Amino acid sequence: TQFEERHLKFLQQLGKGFGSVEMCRYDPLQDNTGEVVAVKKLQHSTEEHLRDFEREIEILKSLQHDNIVKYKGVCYSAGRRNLKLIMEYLPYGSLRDYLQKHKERIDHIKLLQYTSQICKGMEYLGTKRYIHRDLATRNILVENENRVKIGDFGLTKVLPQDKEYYKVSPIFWYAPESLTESKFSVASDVWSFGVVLYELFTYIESKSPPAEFMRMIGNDKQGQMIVFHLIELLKNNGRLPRPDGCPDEIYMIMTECWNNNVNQRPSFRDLALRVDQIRDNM
Ligand SMILES: Cc1ccc(Cl)cc1-c1c(C(N)=O)cc(-c2ccnc(Nc3ccc(N4CCN(C)CC4)cc3)n2)n1C
Repeated sequence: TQFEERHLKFLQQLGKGFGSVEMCRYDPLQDNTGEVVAVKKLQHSTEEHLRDFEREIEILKSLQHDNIVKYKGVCYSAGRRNLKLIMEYLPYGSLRDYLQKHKERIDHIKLLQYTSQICKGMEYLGTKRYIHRDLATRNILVENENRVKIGDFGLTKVLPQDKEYYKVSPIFWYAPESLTESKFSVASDVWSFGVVLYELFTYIESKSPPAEFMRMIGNDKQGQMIVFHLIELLKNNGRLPRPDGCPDEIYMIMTECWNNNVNQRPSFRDLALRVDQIRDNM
């Protein structure tokens, strides 16, 4: 849980954005062995960036579930004047990258297994009153061809005790009330989950949510005019189309997640049971 900087050895850069993640080996016996881990760092520790990184760490440390990336600890580097987060290393990277690269390692059985696993991770988040706010396949990590886990808790908020929403952008995954009122909730996570289910069945092909919504809106639109047209389109029932080859019953689940009426969206528990019944009945 506390990792010494002198024993954390660099293996590979894994991603860069606010921060970056590297693969490292933790080798305290200095003999070229040790566990392989993923290390997240800031790229600026301001009063605010660091408070928020600390909150992200506390959030991840508080979670223990099969479909959530495992917290391992922190490293206080630069002679204890910097902070890095230590997580397990998942070899196949983001689900967005994995689907696009390994397009037939993957069939609909695997897609519905990943869908189930994401729903169960989100059920677990709900028990802690955590709203993820950035559910997308870029933020889901692949352990192996049968197991994915939710990552990136950088945007996650904790519901106040007496409220069912938090008022606070990946606009093409946002629910309409998040666009118009900055309101996030379990129900807006279910809206974003419907977009993740759409991303899975497009296999990450010109079919991405930004590409398809910009085609609907007008490809030439720029700046706030995009947001104005995306809000007006969503409020009057404009939706992403059914992906090629997607079963109607899986499109129905996306459609029900994308309800403008916040209280009529299904829960993650409803979704996991429905998806697993679909899996078990085929
Ligand atoms: C995915 C990602 C993109 C950009 C940035 Cl800044 C960070 C991350 C990220 C996060 C995160 N968002 O907190 C967590 C991780 C993470 C955690 C545990 N394991 C891994 N494994 C992993 C990550 C990426 C890969 N790649 C596989 C394909 N090549 C093209 C790119 C890198 C392979 C393995 N990543 N990553 C890479």
